[PDB]
Amino acid sequence: ASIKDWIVCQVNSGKFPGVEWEDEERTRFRIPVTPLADPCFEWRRDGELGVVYIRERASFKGTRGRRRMLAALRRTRGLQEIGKGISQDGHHFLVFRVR
Repeated sequence: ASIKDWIVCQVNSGKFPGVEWEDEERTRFRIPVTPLADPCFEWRRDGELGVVYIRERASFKGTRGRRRMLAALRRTRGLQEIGKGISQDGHHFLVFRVR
């Protein structure tokens, strides 16, 4: 299926912390990208999604699973990287809008 439909489903499942909708109309979502060495790194948040992407679509080393997932997300026209930010807790994330 489409990678757009995939990530959207992961956001809608609510089983990945940080992988969440940002607005009430559910048109843009966040993707945790906190670096490994970052003190606030949290696997279930900044790593697990990347690995799930591999199972479904040696990628278990570091955050390579995520590194690949992002590439694919930044490639599909259905999505648009609109921004990023570090939350008050220190969690790094990206923001993608759905067209």
